[PDB]
Amino acid sequence: EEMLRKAVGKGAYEMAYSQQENALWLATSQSRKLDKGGVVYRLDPVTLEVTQAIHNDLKPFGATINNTTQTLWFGNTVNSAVTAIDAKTGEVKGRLVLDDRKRTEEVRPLQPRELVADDATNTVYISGIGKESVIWVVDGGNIKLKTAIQNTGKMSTGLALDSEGKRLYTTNADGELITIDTADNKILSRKKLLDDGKEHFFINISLDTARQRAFITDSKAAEVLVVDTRNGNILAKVAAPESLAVLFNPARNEAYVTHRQAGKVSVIDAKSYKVVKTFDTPTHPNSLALSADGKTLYVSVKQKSTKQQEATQPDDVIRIAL
Amino acid sequence: EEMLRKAVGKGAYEMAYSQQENALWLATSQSRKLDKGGVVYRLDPVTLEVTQAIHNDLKPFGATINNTTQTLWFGNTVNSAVTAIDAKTGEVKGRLVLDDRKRTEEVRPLQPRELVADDATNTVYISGIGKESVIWVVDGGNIKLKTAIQNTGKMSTGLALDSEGKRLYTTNADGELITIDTADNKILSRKKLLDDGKEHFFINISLDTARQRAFITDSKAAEVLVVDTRNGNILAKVAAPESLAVLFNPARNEAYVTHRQAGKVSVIDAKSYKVVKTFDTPTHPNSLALSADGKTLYVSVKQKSTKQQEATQPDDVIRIAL
DNA sequence: CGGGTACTCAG
DNA sequence: CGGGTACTCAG
Repeated sequence: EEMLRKAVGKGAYEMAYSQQENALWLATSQSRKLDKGGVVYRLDPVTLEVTQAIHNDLKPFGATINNTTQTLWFGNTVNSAVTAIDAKTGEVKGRLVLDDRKRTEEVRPLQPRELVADDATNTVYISGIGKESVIWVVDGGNIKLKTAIQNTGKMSTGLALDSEGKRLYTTNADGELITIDTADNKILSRKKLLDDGKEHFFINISLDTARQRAFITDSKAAEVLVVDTRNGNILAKVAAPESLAVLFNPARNEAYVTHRQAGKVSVIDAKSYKVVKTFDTPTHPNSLALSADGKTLYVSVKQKSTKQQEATQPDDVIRIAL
Repeated sequence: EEMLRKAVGKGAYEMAYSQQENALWLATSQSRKLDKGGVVYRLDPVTLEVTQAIHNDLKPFGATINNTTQTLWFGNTVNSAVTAIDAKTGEVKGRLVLDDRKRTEEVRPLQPRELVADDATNTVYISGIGKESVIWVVDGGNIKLKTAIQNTGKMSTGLALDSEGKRLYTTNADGELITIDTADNKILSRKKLLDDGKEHFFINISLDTARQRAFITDSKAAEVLVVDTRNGNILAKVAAPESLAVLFNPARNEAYVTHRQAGKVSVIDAKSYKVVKTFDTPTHPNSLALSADGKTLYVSVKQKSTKQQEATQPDDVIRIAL
């Protein structure tokens, strides 16, 4: 039983793991006022040492990997764009702006948040957030846009994919869960999960296609929801601090959840729907990543850092031996 | 017709003029994060050149002069204390703490705001502000406290004196005007000047004993009030920006008023009760002072300066040829 | 996207 | 004294 916490860089965010390359990648936006653009770090799965540092014109935040084409996709939040990088060589394949509009007092260009790649059809799904969000469907072949699934709602940040079942889910700040047919990119349905009049922001969603379950986090409630991907019925409400990121682990039938303010990572037993362990990870745990065999959990951890009183220390990645 | 604006120091506040010494004194608290204590500057009445700089252990804010004893009295706001300085030599005679309690989560030691000296009886009246203000009556002879007129109200900042009529007035944040017999230091009455349900903060009050009038400023209304010192009847409501400091000028039967945000100084004609002229004085005019013959007006002017983003420039004193 | 941090001789 | 500034990969 080990826990290795190692420093990597400033502005740590999401990661992506690759069995083929036997590597983990970390997206970092670097220093906010001192750096222009950012860096995607290739880290050793065991020692967490940086084995490669990829410099990017645009700051990378969200990440995902297409295991078939061994291509990493990074969301460039502050530049409303997405980046493609070849995992094998670390070369920037190219970028595609998802919203060129200029920020004014009457316009908020949508910004990418989460990314999911359908290995089977080499498609990249990107959630574009704003007052009225969307879901850009990008072609991983030429890096050009195919279409923009409209009306996903307010701050529709969450995004999960069932490649085989051709179902693409997304959660939002309207307390909705939205199911989408990937075959025609059309919304099949949307249900308001809870109805206790309270405010709910379902930031993220991870799937367990095997049982057609979906683990959804809440940033405004102290409970992670487990939903039936077929009818949106609540299958369980796990008690935990307000959640952020969530990742389901088929190999151990359990889900990990990051609690930003709490500075904790929760281990939910997907059989009993009970928090069986809590990893203490201050200051602000951010994203999660799993080794191909689901034996190792990777957590990115951000330093306390106001955007007026920036952190002088680099963020860390915590490798946990599950 | 001239207007001379000259730099003096950081943290400018109140002034005091002396016919005998033919000088103006400016109280400055100096730099907020860089300086401990402050400086009282002796300035030439014409050129505004600093002819003497008095260093003080405690930062001076409010000021007043006892023309009989040629003694300057300075309120040390942040140290709940008052300072006596000999105008002739510039020597610090001594200090008297007006509230030694220590700042905690349940205690706000009262802080001196305004000061007035009764030349006839060598007494110094000091308004001590807080949730429930008071008025310290200090003995200008030994610098020891005589008593503390209690219950002046919430933020009873204003303070004026009719030495001959043994009447001491004070205004507060409860919209009250309070009359006090200096003979027994007892409150004779208190009236809520306006009754329009609106919030009123009568920050300052200057008197025209000759006609038993009182010019009172309002920091929450765009109108300076003129009151009858005998019955608190509104004698006039002059239209002007929200006011701060106010000074009546017997010699020209007019009153000057400082409008902090407005960056203006208003000249109110005390015969017609009309603003007959407005001196443009940005950024933040603070206090007023008059030459013994009421021919010259002196305004202290503070630079824009947040207490997190301090001003790099020193404040100015504007000498106006009325 | 639309309203809570610390300030204060400010009101 | 007791509630409005600018932040934002935050919720």
